[PDB]
Amino acid sequence: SFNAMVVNNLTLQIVQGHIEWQTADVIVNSVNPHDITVGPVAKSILQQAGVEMKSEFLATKAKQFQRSQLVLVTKGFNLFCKYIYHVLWHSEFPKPQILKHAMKECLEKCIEQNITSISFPALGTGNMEIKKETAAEILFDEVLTFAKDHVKHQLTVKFVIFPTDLEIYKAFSSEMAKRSKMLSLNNYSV
Ligand SMILES: Nc1ncnc2c1ncn2[C@@H]1O[C@H](COP(=O)(O)OP(=O)(O)OC[C@H]2O[C@@H](O)[C@H](O)[C@@H]2O)[C@@H](O)[C@H]1O
Repeated sequence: SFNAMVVNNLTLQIVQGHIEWQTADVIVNSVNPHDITVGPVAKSILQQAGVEMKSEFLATKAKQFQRSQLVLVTKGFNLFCKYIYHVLWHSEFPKPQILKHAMKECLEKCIEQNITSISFPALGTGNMEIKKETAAEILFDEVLTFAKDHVKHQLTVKFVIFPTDLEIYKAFSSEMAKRSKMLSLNNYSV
């Protein structure tokens, strides 16, 4: 069994744990921009970051928010991270399409803000009801695009699967196995 792969300058690991207890430069949240207190990832991150993060979210939303915005950045506050990238769900468009755009944008922001590590939950797989295999294929696709198109930018990416979401874990681990075999990647068990 394995839970990590290395491709070019990118390390990808699947972790069973809590997104809000990660240590990384960036931790990714998943919210309704009109109420960041709804949803288990959202509540998890908010309670751990603290109420000051919500204040900053709201103030940044007032300055920046528009229909085109898919990712809003705040500081990490009491989280063990520099920034939180809040993925914003606020349209009627197909959720896998939104996911793909939001994933690419989070990774592109890693260049802009010179980020060395980023930890994602299984975005879209809860309230947004994206099929586990679809979510896995999109997340892997965008990470591998990054690894090829931004080859000089070292990055450690973690996909953090809630401990009891075993079916999601298995879908992500199956995807890792498929990509690793095809690309002859070296795998690790941590
Ligand atoms: N603390 C946690 N750490 C890691 N993963 C978690 C945690 N809590 C929940 N998860 C998992 O994260 C995934 C995403 O679930 P949601 O939090 O429901 O988020 P998502 O499916 O992306 O939908 C976001 C939507 O829900 C609310 O934020 C709001 O309505 C927003 O638009 C699911 O697999 C869920 O079980």
